Amino acid sequence: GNKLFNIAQRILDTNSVLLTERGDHIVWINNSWKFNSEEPLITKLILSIRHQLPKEYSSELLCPRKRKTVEANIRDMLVDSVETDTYPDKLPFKNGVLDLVDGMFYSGDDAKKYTCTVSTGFKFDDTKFVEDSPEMEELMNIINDIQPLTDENKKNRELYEKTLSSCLCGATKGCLTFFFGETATGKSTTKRLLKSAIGDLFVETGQTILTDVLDKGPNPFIANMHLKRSVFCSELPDFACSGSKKIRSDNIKKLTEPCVIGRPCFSNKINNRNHATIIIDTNYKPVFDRIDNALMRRIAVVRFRTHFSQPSGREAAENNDAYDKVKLLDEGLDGKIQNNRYRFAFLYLLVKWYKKYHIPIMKLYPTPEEIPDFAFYLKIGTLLVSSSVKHIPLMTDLSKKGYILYDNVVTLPLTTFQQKISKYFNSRLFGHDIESFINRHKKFANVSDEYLQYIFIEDISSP
Amino acid sequence: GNKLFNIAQRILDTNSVLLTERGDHIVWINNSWKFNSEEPLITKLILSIRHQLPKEYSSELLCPRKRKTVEANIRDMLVDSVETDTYPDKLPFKNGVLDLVDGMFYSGDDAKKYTCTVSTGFKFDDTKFVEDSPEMEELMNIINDIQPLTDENKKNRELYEKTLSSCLCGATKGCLTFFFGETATGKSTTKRLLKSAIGDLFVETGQTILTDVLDKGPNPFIANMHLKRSVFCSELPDFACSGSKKIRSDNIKKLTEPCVIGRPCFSNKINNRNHATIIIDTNYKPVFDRIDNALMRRIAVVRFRTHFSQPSGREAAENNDAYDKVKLLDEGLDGKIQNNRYRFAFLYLLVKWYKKYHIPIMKLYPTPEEIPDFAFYLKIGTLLVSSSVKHIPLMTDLSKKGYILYDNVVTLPLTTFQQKISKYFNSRLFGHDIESFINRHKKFANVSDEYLQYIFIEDISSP
Ligand SMILES: Nc1ncnc2c1ncn2[C@@H]1O[C@H](COP(=O)(O)OP(=O)(O)NP(=O)(O)O)[C@@H](O)[C@H]1O
Ligand SMILES: Nc1ncnc2c1ncn2[C@@H]1O[C@H](COP(=O)(O)OP(=O)(O)NP(=O)(O)O)[C@@H](O)[C@H]1O
Ligand SMILES: [Mg+2]
Ligand SMILES: [Mg+2]
Repeated sequence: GNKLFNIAQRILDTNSVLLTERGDHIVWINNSWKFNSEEPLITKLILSIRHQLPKEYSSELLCPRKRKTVEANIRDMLVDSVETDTYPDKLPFKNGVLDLVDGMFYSGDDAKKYTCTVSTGFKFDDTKFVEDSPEMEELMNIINDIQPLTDENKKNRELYEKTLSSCLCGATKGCLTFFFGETATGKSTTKRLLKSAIGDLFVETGQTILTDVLDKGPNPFIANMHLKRSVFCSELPDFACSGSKKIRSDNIKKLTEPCVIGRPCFSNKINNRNHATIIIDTNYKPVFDRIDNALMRRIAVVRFRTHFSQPSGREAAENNDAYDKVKLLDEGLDGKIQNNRYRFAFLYLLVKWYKKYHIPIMKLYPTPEEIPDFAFYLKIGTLLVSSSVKHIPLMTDLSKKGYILYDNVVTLPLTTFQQKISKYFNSRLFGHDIESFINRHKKFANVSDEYLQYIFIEDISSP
Repeated sequence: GNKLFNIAQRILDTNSVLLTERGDHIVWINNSWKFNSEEPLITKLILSIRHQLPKEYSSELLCPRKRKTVEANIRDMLVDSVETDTYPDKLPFKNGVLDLVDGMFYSGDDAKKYTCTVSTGFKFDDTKFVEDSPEMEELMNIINDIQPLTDENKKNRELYEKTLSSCLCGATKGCLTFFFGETATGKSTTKRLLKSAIGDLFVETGQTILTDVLDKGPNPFIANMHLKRSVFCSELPDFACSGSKKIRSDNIKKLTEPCVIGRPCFSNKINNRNHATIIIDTNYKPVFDRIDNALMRRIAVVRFRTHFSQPSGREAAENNDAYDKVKLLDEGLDGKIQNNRYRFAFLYLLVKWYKKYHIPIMKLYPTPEEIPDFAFYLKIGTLLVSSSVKHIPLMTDLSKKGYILYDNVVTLPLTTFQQKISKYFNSRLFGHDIESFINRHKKFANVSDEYLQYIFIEDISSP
């Protein structure tokens, strides 16, 4: 017997309550998986689901005490945990799940299988998710004005589209992108459009995650990034002025891993799942404490070169090398965006771009040619090679050059290498990094008399 | 006769609820010892073990109030504590225990004897724990790519295999291992493979456990590594920048200890059992504040020297001496590893290596010669010998060599020692270390004090 135990068993047989690996219960209400840390929603689920039970059972669930008894039975019933958020190509809305590969929208038992514990926070509309509309035409004009379709902007616009499209995938991304451009160029407009499109999957944090350490004490700025599809940081503190802390390369490397280590206040959970595209919006180039290949593998840059100005400053801005086009500023555009006018138009654009750029594998690739800091470390790699075994027999002309054969390897001493490099670089501006490279790759081959085991490709190229 | 007291006694007779020396109740549900400080599982167990009881006793357990009464009876019954996690060669799975010495898998009462309060978190498949498989061929190819089977890499690969297989032991490990290499060499791939293989017996922490003081206040980052069999802190912040604290030698010595002192938020337990093997993957060699013989006994290094590159960067990779072999990157490997494809193939490989390298006592040995910092102190020991009475009958020819005598002890003056060491050292970089050596071994003799009672091996051999 025990009517209430029978009710709890019947409710548990529908798989509407689940226990997660973080020790919180997720309930299936209103075509969505919901959970709350301080107020569980099990009684909410019971009261909502009373309509699916026999008449003799439904009238019992109208009493809070009996609902609490059923909740206790269910809590005792749930023993084992389940894994959630395992499908990267599904976009969850408050009333269903959108398939990014097919385009089909699922609700009910079809959307139940994909245990997505996050959502955009608003309902999906099949009527406004169309390709042709005045909203779509306005949005296409705005996008084409922000990033023109000229041949000199093709790769940059493709990178723009790829970065914006990746904000739909629930997986780990391997690059950090920089939206760089001068004032009034559409960067914050793009950010607000994306926020309107993807809703609660979009989060904004501070420069602390880039500048300070991440373990330290409690860090809600890192703890809030759990399972978010897009993270935005803004207003990079230009480091030309003194007192500014440089960006940490280890922070960049840790923000790429699939698990980020950090904890909130009054909590012991120290591991967060990383599903986010991290975008930094700035008008100044970034500088890092140290530069290496690992850092150079994880940075991409998108440029904004269109200025929207009043007629007062049109002539002044038309004589600036920082802009490739000047347009007329729109006054009501920010309010129109705030009213979620282009939400579904931009969603349709994002899904189309996702299909376009998502061949069987979609990956983010770096652009190290856009950062002035990497210039020396790129030119050095273009001018020198490491002395391998395959250069031993040719040591005659190399000894004419100045190379010496020690320990059966060809090497180059201090001063000769210094002047050979100074012939290729500038001593006034490229000094500190030259000394840093010399100290980094220095090797004392014998007792004193240090040397580098590096050969210029020009010496072998031109005998 | 108090049916509920009889039920509580009958449940206690089956030995399914135990009290631990940490003051927590562990229950045996679904072939596993489980506990949760926030939500006790005693009522879950009471509901679970109800078909074993007689028919009249079973029906009484369908009420939460009666289950709570039985739980109160059990809590009053349990007075004495027991010891858990004692067997080091048993691997606990969610549905049993794998015997590492024999390979047998025990389920039920056979696995109940080993009070293993930790688990991998997933069930054990006997169909996938096989030698032949497409997954096994793919995994063998991947591992052979990451660590080549050449004789120039034989010892390094053996160290690799030993360190990985030591993650299955439930004992304490007295060595810290560094995974050192350049970018795109397979360190994170190895970390992800091990994480998928051993599941929940794996925690990733921050760099505070290496850089800061462990005691301080609360420290979840060190209270979370209790009975974990692998700790995988990552991305040291290239201490050569000098903008951050170096590694702490006392922190290393405390981490190679059977118990670690550290307290989480709330709670009152400050000692944590150390079953973990700590691995750190970095692009830079470690540097420590103080170097001594106690530190050199607890550090080993595995080096990664295979590059996985794009075709556009293949040539620049082939021209680098930091790599020994360049191969083509695979796009889908990250997703395949994330999908737990090689979960049991790697487990079989690890058990095979465990049986291989577990000569009845398995220990982790250090590799000091792999650390550039230890070079000075290492080859000082091959040059200098502490003075002893057996070197007394050489004073005449030693004075011809320049050695002085003081109270029947051979001694060399400060300037003489400096100028004789100058034959074996340079000045620019070794000055700090030579001053450190002189001041640390500065005894009292000759001119009042400040003389060194050491003898060079060269002058020992030469009469
Ligand atoms: N396509 C467009 N056509 C006309 N006006 C536009 C268009 N896009 C944006 N605007 C307007 O131009 C303004 C430019 O501001 P904003 O979008 O913030 O550029 P910004 O790069 O963020 N400036 P800043 O952040 O200081 O570097 C917007 O606030 C709009 O009012
Ligand atoms: N055997 C393999 N064959 C082909 N590709 C591989 C293989 N093993 C790993 N890869 C891929 O090659 C890349 C190497 O990355 P990763 O494993 O992170 O090396 P890494 O040393 O951690 N890079 P870094 O952290 O910057 O030093 C990844 O995209 C892997 O998926
Ligand atoms: Mg802005
Ligand atoms: Mg890595």
